[PDB]
Amino acid sequence: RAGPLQWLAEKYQG
Ligand SMILES: *CCCCC*
Repeated sequence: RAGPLQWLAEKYQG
């Protein structure tokens, strides 16, 4: 995970 943020953004929008 070269940027632990994208997955959180997806998670929030879900
Ligand atoms: C990075 C994913 C953002 C989707 C709303």
